[PDB]
Amino acid sequence: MVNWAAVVDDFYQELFKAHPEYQNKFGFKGVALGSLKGNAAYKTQAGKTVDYINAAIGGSADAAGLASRHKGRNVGSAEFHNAKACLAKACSAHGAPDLGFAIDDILSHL
Ligand code: HEM
Repeated sequence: MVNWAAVVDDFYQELFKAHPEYQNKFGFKGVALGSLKGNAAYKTQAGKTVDYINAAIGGSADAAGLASRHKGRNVGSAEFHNAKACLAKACSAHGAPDLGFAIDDILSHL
């Protein structure tokens, strides 16, 4: 199966490399990027992001709900447009399908 866990790991590396300040909103704030896999808060978050991708692909994803929850953290359209770029890089690096369509679904509610 597509190794979405590996894609998500690469996604967060790209996201926080380009926008380190985004990391301050998570429970793993301040942790060196190269050590995230050893951080408990990160393990949980990465698992949820993987779950969301599989839900988007599987058809059960609540894009409206995820958008609203991100708005609830002052994360909106600009951040998700930036995320689209990082996730595209991460997917391509693993020979996985691009997930732009899934991000666009979220963006449609932002
Ligand atoms: C591909 C883009 C993204 C996906 C698929 C995604 C997915 C998710 C998911 C599934 C959750 C858990 C929601 C829940 O528990 O109900 C979450 C939480 C969160 N997301 Fe994202 N996200 C994305 C982009 C971003 C970006 C760019 C930021 C920038 C700050 C961000 C900030 C957060 C924060 C702060 C939380 C809450 C974490 C916590 O509870 O400690 N997300 N995201």
